[PDB]
Amino acid sequence: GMELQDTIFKRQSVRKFKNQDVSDEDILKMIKAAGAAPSGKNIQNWHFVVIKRRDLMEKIADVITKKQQEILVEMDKVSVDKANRFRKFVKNFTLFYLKAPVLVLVFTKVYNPSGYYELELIDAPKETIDKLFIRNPGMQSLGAAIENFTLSAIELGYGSCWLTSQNYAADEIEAVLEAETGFEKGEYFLGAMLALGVPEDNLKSPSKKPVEEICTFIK
Amino acid sequence: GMELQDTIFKRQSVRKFKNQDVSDEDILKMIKAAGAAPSGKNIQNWHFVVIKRRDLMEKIADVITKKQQEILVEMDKVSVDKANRFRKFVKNFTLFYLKAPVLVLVFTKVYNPSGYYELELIDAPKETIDKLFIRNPGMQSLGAAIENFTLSAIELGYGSCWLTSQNYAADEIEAVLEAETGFEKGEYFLGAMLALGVPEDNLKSPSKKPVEEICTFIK
Ligand SMILES: Cc1cc2nc3c(=O)[nH]c(=O)nc-3n(C[C@H](O)[C@H](O)[C@H](O)COP(=O)(O)O)c2cc1C
Ligand SMILES: Cc1cc2nc3c(=O)[nH]c(=O)nc-3n(C[C@H](O)[C@H](O)[C@H](O)COP(=O)(O)O)c2cc1C
Ligand SMILES: [Cl-]
Ligand SMILES: [Cl-]
Repeated sequence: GMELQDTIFKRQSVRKFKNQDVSDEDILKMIKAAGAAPSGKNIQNWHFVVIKRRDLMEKIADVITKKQQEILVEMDKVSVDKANRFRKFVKNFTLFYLKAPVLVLVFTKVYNPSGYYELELIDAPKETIDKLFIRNPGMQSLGAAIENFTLSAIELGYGSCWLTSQNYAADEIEAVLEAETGFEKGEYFLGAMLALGVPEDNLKSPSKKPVEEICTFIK
Repeated sequence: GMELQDTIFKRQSVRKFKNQDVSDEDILKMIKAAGAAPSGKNIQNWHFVVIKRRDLMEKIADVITKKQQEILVEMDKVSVDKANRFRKFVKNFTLFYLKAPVLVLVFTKVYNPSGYYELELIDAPKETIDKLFIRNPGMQSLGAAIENFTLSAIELGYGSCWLTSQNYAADEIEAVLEAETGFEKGEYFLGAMLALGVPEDNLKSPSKKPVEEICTFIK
């Protein structure tokens, strides 16, 4: 096993991977850890789709690219500068996931949080109800589950990168998954993906805020 | 220290606390761990306000109650039973934090995710851009931080409950904090609270989904 703080401070966004496998049994451990995460009213708004199928990983890449190109055709009319930065960004911060042996699609569902049905019952303005979602407790919950998964990967000798940069193409990703596998998402939609494998060594991360910057102790 | 899985499977929502203090040094270790969480584009959209001052904790409770009562007097006109369910809910799942020695207010700020500025650039429909936020990557990031805090609390001999049920009164909570401490939130807003202490014995958690239900291995 591995001690908690060790895993926490070891954690990086892994974007380069060794040519080694990740066992289904180890992935299942990661998922059990995710499943034990806290969630708003125990909604447990998560479902992990584990993909090792190369052609499916590549088909998902292709749909991201198709959607990205549709956006780029319009961006080029406004600012080739901005369009070109987007071209580089998707390459380096989305499609790098093909470098890993495992792609995990994390599906989720909307959690209507405390206050929502109470305010709806009394015909509160939508503007008031919307304020509950600026701090989206449903996505806090998803993040707790994905962080449990992430730390457990590290304990088991692996590492990962969390991804939401694909989500302008989420509908298209869901569609190809369904065509290729018959997976039925129901009310769920894509929340995040994880690129998962054995990390290369000597990976880099940006500096973080000093702990004293991110807190205030009231005296 | 404590091994990761041991911490993950020890974690419960702690709503009853022993009469014992939490050291500032230990709380700082929790926040340092929180600050190591991944976040979209390294935004680190979190600030932890640590409160031990009893009168401020009570003042926060009173604005939660006052806001609750404004909702209740309208709910009673539609459904007294539903209003009664909300009365019980707020006692059991919100105002119990007063039972702990420490209240942490977790402030956060909006993260405009990938796709946002690109779609804005090309005057994409607001309804399209809104879809990025149904999986709010900023709040996924916040959840990752608060989970790191949560697990660290357990390793150090404490426990906590995560709260978002107060957030129909978030603005009012922020106003009390500001009025009583001088804290300047700037662009940040209340995301969650944590009730933090040495946990009571015999804590109960609800039944969870079986792991087979929360994953799919594509074959
Ligand atoms: C973002 C989020 C918000 C939550 N808000 C509350 C809350 O306001 N009050 C409460 O009593 N529990 C709250 N919880 C705890 C959940 O009720 C709890 O995690 C769930 O019932 C599972 O129970 P367990 O944590 O003991 O395993 C919250 C959890 C999450 C992650
Ligand atoms: C919800 C969220 C979404 C993220 N999306 C992406 C992404 O699409 N592409 C990527 O390369 N990294 C992504 N990341 C990783 C962050 O860029 C990374 O956590 C941050 O830069 C800090 O680097 P570190 O994780 O190595 O410490 C995401 C992280 C979070 C938590
Ligand atoms: Cl993003
Ligand atoms: Cl809530």
